[PDB]
Amino acid sequence: MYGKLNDLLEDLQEVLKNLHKNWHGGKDNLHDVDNHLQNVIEDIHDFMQGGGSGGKLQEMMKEFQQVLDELNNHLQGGKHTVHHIEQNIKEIFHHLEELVHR
Repeated sequence: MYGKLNDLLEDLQEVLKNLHKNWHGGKDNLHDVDNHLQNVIEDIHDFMQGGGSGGKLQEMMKEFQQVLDELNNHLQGGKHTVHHIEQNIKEIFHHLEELVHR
């Protein structure tokens, strides 16, 4: 049953696109950061179906948030970006940890 939670996860990954233009410089350095995120989306997507559920969202969660670390720690005068990505991502763990812990 658990799987549609992904529909909410998508926003996060797409929210990063903005982060790239306001994390510090461009996408070049973010590519290595959002890579963690994007790579996590699958770890989470493949999780929704019990491919490591109730256990990966704890250590993997920080993996999607860490992306906003390099970013949030270098808001290159573009808080408005991350603000939208942090409110989304930081609010992602909710619909995330809320799924397995529902």
